[PDB]
Amino acid sequence: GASPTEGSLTPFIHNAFKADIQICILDGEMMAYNPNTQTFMQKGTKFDIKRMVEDSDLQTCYCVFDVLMVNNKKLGHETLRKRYEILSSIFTPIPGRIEIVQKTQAHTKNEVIDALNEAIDKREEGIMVKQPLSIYKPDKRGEGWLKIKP
DNA sequence: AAAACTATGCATGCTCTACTGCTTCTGATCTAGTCGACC
Repeated sequence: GASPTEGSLTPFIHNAFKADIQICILDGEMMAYNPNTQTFMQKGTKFDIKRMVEDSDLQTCYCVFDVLMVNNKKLGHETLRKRYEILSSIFTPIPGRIEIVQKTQAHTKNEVIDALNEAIDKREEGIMVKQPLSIYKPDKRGEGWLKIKP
């Protein structure tokens, strides 16, 4: 949906943005949410989030992890911490339709292994790590973002 | 009493209108495969 009147995810989150924010760019991941369990349907069997069938009870959820512009302010060159803080003041999350990915501060390896073990326990792919001072470099790989899997 | 004209019933041919069977076109359904984009 390109307008609040008609869409599959936008008609519900039109009014989820604080009044001050008028121009806003966000980056995130789109996934499928099962409400009867209140759990995210892991990608794979029984559904594709690209061409979901209307009759299905599953719905679309947007998990945000970055902001690149708010009220004609260019946040590309700022540090990750600042972008996170500004992101916290964009929308009031409304579970099931738009959310912010939680990030935990960690400064030891035991924490990383604990997180990976817990992720495997919750049947997730893995865990990723972000450098607090990393800048957004479009199209580049392995600059401030790292991923870890079993 | 005999001959000529006319009426009516039936035979014959032709043409026109139902009803059954064969062939071909169209529509609806299923099954198999292809393309888009992502991960």
